[PDB]
Amino acid sequence: MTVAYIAIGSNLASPLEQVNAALKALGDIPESHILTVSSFYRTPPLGPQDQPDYLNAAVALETSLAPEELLNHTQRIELQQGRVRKAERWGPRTLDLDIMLFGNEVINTERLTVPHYDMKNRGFMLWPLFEIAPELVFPDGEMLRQILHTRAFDKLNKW
Ligand SMILES: Nc1ncnc2c1ncn2[C@@H]1O[C@H](COP(=O)(O)CP(=O)(O)OP(=O)(O)O)[C@@H](O)[C@H]1O
Ligand SMILES: N#Cc1ccc(CSc2nc3c(=O)[nH]c(N)nc3[nH]2)c(F)c1
Ligand SMILES: [Ca+2]
Ligand SMILES: [Ca+2]
Ligand SMILES: [Ca+2]
Ligand SMILES: [Ca+2]
Ligand SMILES: [Cl-]
Ligand SMILES: [Cl-]
Repeated sequence: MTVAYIAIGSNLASPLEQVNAALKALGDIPESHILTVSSFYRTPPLGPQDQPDYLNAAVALETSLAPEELLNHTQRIELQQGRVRKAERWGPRTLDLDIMLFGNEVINTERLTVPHYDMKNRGFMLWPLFEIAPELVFPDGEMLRQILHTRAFDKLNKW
């Protein structure tokens, strides 16, 4: 088994409902168990700002799936919760499940890049992660606590 850390976002179609439904679906992933769920945070949108605020959260998922098999399931869950691809870059969505980390693994396949390429720059990923995994060390040895101590991130508010 490995512990994967999954970021959750939603800003459409009742985010609290979407995220609660997603937690139920994440539990139903085979070869996998949720270990820890963060608080839910209400975050202003980064990138395009002409969209509703996000509900962001993080989950620790123990799994024996292959990394791309986990991606298969997270993509399925997003699609089954009505995620629709629009042309605009970084538009709003009913559900977004980003695989932040997959153990200590560095993965670079056609479909999957882990660690998530920008997570170390995103408070809405790092703060819920720290809530559930304060002792976390990245594959490159960087400590989560040190990033959050040293770098300026805006304070997050709970949902
Ligand atoms: N760590 C990861 N977690 C989830 N999907 C990933 C991934 N690494 C690569 N992908 C790929 O990312 C593709 C595009 O996903 P999108 O959800 O449209 C990007 P986004 O989440 O809106 O932006 P972001 O990656 O800047 O957070 C997926 O189809 C998937 O194949
Ligand atoms: N500068 C910036 C910047 C640009 C694009 C993205 C990726 S699109 C996106 N996803 C979320 C989310 O989950 N939460 C919140 N708050 N804002 C979001 N924006 C980004 F993150 C930051
Ligand atoms: Ca827009
Ligand atoms: Ca994302
Ligand atoms: Ca995504
Ligand atoms: Ca190739
Ligand atoms: Cl959507
Ligand atoms: Cl890393």
